[PDB]
Amino acid sequence: MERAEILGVGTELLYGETLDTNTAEIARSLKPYALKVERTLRVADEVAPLAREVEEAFARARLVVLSGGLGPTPDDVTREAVALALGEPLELDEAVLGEIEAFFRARGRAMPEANRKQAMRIPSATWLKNPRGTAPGWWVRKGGKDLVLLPGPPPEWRPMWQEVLPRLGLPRRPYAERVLKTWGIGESEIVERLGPLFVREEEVEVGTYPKVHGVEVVVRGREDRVAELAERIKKKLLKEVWGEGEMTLAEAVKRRMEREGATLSTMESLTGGLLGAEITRVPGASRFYLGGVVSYSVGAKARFGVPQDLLSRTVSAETARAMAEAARSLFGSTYALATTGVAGPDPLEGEPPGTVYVALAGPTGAEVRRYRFPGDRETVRLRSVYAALALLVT
Amino acid sequence: MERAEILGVGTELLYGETLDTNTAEIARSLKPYALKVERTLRVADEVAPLAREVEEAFARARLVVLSGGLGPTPDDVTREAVALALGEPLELDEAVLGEIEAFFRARGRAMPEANRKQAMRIPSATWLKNPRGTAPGWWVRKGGKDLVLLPGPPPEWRPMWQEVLPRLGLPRRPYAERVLKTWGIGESEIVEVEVGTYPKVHGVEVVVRGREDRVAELAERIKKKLLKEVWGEGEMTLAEAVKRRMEREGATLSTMESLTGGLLGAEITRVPGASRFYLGGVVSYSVGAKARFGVPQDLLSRTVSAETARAMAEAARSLFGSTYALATTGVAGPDPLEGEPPGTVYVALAGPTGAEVRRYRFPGDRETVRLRSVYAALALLVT
Ligand SMILES: Nc1ncnc2c1ncn2[C@@H]1O[C@H](COP(=O)(O)O)[C@@H](O)[C@H]1O
Ligand code: NA
Repeated sequence: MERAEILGVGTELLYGETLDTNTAEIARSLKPYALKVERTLRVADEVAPLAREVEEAFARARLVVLSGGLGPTPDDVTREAVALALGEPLELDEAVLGEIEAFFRARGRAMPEANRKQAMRIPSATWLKNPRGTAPGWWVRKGGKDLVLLPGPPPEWRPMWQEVLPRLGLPRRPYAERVLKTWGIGESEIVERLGPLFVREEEVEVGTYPKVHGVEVVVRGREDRVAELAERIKKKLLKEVWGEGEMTLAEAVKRRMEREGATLSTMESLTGGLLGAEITRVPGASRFYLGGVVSYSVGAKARFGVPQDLLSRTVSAETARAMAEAARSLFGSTYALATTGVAGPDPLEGEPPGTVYVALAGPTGAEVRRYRFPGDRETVRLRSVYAALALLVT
Repeated sequence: MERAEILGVGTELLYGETLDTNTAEIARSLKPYALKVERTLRVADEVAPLAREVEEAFARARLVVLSGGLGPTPDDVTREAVALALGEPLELDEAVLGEIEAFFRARGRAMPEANRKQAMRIPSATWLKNPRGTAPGWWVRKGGKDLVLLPGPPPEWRPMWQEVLPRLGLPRRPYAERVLKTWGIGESEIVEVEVGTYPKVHGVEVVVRGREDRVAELAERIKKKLLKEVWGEGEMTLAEAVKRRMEREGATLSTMESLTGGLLGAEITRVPGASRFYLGGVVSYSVGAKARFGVPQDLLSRTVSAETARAMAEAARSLFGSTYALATTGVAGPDPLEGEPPGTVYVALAGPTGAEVRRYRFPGDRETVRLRSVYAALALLVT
């Protein structure tokens, strides 16, 4: 399987002064094609290094897609670099220059001399029309290979790319991907439960991505092999998979509440409101979520019903259950979730950072789960939120 | 000027399933040093290609920094690829294994076989300790060059990187950045070494950057020109400004929130030491909850109003007995409410001398309006 190389041009992309979403979007557009994307580059606006990267990319690939640096400034050097990389000279296309002149004239302005540059193409390039911008793109076919220059701005390049992509004659491959979202199982256990199902092959592959909301397992590749291998994987992880594709834990909790005709409330310590924030992120939350309290001080804990006998061990399963039952009674909700524990950086009640209890109380009783989360303060906070949400969708 | 090469490892990065901020962040951290950054890479999780890219980056660079693929799975292959690229074998280090085992034991777990691979290193490598996981990093000093392997999650590598970066012995250059954080004034009106303005949910930042001498002089004159609009600098956040006021006065704080849903309480408590002043809050997300915690009946049908914001602030302050109390109410989106558009927001502060309310009309989607609402509330106390 041959390579596609993707290069976003622009010094600002290197430093994140412009966020490079171009190279990823292009990469995702290549999914239906039997090409391998091994890497993406972001390259500075400098002719020699850029020329070097293009030549190398071209030498190893069936397709090279470049984005950006097609402006009129001295910092816009992509055309020169491609020219240098492929050993062809730039040529003024008088006709294109007229269209560039027209662009400015339509806006009541003479064409700046700088913009003359934008009507240069090498002999191997045909033009790609940009009715949205001054810079027309290129399509270079050479050596049985394709190279495509696109302007930076997405609204300029997206229609251009959509048009030319099916014209390149890239080989197709029926492609699928499956995303499984788990909770409460770490990477190593997934490894063990999967064993040989954790495939890494040219036709299909299985990857894991640990998030604050749990480990995502993605199977991707040939449609046939993805379908059956992802179903096997789902079987092995059945009780820990709470969602697929776009599903979020918040949205999952919402579906359950709506299915049941049930309501929810919360009582939070260490997460400080972040669980309510996350529940209320999804439009339509007011249909089930009655509200909540943040019991950050000892006095607030007492005020909202934590028993006095537990105020010296608020970081406990006992307190967590009491908090959840208290919220349920206080809000009159069908369900209630509680969070208590040690965010970091310091210990609390002699317990170390990451020590977290989450609880759910409902019509048939209450239940508690204990966690020792690694990570800094903000990480521990976030995991606690998802841990609490996970009690409802297990 | 020698090169710095920077690779983020992760197939999910190529596709932007997770957006690569690591390589950019590391690049910015390198500005005070006399190294050239010509390109950055994202590489798929595959040993052969990854080893090729590492071999090539190391050949051409004074410094190579890799971020990602130090988990225990068959899709974590950065250690193997670096070992391949540098021609060295992976060797299990008994001591680090003992630490990994202890890490799991404290969590009440037996150490899984798979994690053993994480205590593996090449002879030329030194460990960079990871008090935040079981994957510690590497620092290879070899032929006068440096290669640093870092874990992927920023909460994890940042402290490792902050710590190792001065130890690398890179040549310095006098570069600096000063960030001035304003509230309640647009870019345009601000308009009226290099200076830039960056609109954020917490207000417009004015960044001055370039040669440290020039940066410091010019940014003091910019701070002069915007004296009354600047609420903080550098790392300062509104929540931390609020914390400094509460501490100075020995005062307390509480909140009652509707549209923000708990995000204001979240943001206040993000800052360590928040429990010295923050007593707690109510998320009054239903009419029943508003009533029960002290909002008058007469106001319950009209939530998008200055009167409601006032009453919530007062209700919270009475409920918790705090010196000050903040409230948020209004329309997050995507739907209008009470004939008011998304982004119509009232924030309130109740304190010893009474209450004040500010109305905003915020652009942005639901999450953006929530966030700006949080900062608008905090800003009542510190602007
Ligand atoms: N790799 C990229 N990803 C996302 N947006 C980009 C990229 N490169 C350029 N842009 C956008 O297009 C603009 C650059 O304009 P130009 O100088 O005409 O390429 C930037 O200001 C961004 O708005
Ligand atoms: Na109990």
